[PDB]
Amino acid sequence: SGFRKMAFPSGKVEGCMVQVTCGTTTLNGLWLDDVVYCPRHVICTSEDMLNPNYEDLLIRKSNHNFLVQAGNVQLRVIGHSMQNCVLKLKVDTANPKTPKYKFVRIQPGQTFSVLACYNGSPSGVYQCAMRPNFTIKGSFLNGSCGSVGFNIDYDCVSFCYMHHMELPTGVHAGTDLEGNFYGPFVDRQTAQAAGTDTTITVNVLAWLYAAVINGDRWFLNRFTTTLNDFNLVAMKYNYEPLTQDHVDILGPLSAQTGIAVLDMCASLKELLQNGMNGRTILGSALLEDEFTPFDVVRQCSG
Amino acid sequence: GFRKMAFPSGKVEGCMVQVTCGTTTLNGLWLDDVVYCPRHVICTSEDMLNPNYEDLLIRKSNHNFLVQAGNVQLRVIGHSMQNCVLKLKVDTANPKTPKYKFVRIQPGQTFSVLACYNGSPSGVYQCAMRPNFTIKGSFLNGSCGSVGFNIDYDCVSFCYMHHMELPTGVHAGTDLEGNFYGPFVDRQTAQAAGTDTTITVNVLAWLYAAVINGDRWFLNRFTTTLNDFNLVAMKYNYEPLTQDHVDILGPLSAQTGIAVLDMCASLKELLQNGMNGRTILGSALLEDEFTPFDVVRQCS
Ligand SMILES: *[C@@H](O)[C@H](C[C@@H]1CCNC1=O)NC(=O)[C@H](CC(C)C)NC(=O)OCC(C)(C)Sc1cccc(Cl)c1
Ligand SMILES: [Cl-]
Repeated sequence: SGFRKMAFPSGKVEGCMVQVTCGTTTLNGLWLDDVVYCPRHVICTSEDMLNPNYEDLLIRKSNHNFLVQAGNVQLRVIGHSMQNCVLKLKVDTANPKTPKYKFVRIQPGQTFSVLACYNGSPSGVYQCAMRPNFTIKGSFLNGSCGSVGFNIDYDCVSFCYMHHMELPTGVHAGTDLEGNFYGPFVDRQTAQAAGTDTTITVNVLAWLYAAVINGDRWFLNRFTTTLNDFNLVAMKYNYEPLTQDHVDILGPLSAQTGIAVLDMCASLKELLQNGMNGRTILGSALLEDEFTPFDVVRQCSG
Repeated sequence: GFRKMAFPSGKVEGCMVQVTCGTTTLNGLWLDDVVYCPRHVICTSEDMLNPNYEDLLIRKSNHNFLVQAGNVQLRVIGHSMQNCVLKLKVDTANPKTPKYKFVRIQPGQTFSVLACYNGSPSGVYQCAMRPNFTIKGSFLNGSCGSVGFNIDYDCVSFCYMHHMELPTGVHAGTDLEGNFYGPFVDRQTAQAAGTDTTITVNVLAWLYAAVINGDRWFLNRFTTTLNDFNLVAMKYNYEPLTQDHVDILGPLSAQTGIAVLDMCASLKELLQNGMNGRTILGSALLEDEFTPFDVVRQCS
């Protein structure tokens, strides 16, 4: 309670969604300036999906085999190339709705909004976290590939995710906008599985900071720890080790509360070793790990 | 395979503007040549405790209202009040005005909120109208005039405009006719809501969602009558389940092959026993802000 998963407003991304069709296979693409980005498996027949030779499938393709549409309006394709697992289709029209944007590759633990799309039309938007096993717990059906995940910083859309697949456990995997998968997955219809997931320590710490900011601070103790000692203990509880970047992005919440990051780690260490003893934090007996330090700032101070 | 999903907010973002009167700034909704916003923008500090709004509005001029759409000021050429909403007529029509209507939602229904500050969209999330006519939102200073909405076909149904926070941290507001949901009043006083209840038909929709996604540890072989379930529900401050609700659940029942009253039997067992360590769709608590329509749209 107090916090909810808040997505970024989706309008700037909605203005960039199109559909891309090869034969009868339609998925979503992202139209920025005069380039459309989409998953390369749009060019696959199901026979060639068991294990595709993408370079060879693409040699047989011409610009005029790709049907790109913004709604019902066709955008003529004038060039094509493959970059890793994404297709780049040059089109003859620069998207007038192109926002200021960048392509970023996010780290596990970071959150982003997903604009779920089908045949080029948005259905919904929600907030996802990249798990340490490089999956997301999304909500995706057939025809959703090419949907993108993004953050907005002032004027600028940072695109971080394009959707490609669903795994047996029901979680989802995909690439950055340079076509590089997050995690060890491949865009082939061969059996693959997500590694064992772990808890996102940096986000749990952000949540404890958030609890302190709201006056819920019984779990603070008078001790500290080294980063190494904490990481070795955390791993025993299936918690991710902290990086230096994690310590850095906790900086603003550390300053707001006056609680050093390593002192908060010592408090978390005691919670892990001793449990809640029947208590709650921000209403919950469970520790939340899908709010980043930035998400906390957004909702408390923003 | 299940998330709290909001409608895409682009059609509403194209309507948000900033409205300023004196030292007060909040958001307005610009449709055609009219901007809608909470009337308490005209309020001063020395009047917020018992504001005679009709009296305060007659003392204002069109030029006291600064409306800005981005870096562009819109000229106000007229103004009226409809209940707790101020209507500012401006000289230019919003070309981004979508197909739309104003609706009043019922408790238990859900909608998306576009939280805005200074006329700029900041975040989007899904909310439910609580049975006590509050909403559990995330709203800060300056968020007033933010709107809640649903989308059907290409039509945006506006149902909520944000006015206030209660001491318990929940929120209250009006429909776009300016009528509050609940017994709340747009004066600067601490106000409390009636006792809340849990939206039972929605908890059931969410249990069906957890089945669809393979969670079924909570199912059982028992069955219950509708009335006997409702007796237990009311004891735990759950809303009673109507036969219209049973019908509304049919698709989810058919899709899973679990009779509605069988799912009621599972919910009764959870209410009486608890979850006992276990979680459903990741939660330790029963979720009641997904409607049947919500769950279906997302599992279809
Ligand atoms: C978009 O094309 C689509 C999106 C999924 C369809 C249903 N929900 C989705 O998120 N993507 C695909 O269908 C994938 C296309 C391939 C990767 C080129 N196919 C896919 O997701 O298959 C999953 C694997 C890789 C075969 S692992 C697996 C094995 C057995 C059972 C399951 Cl559920 C997954
Ligand atoms: Cl939430």
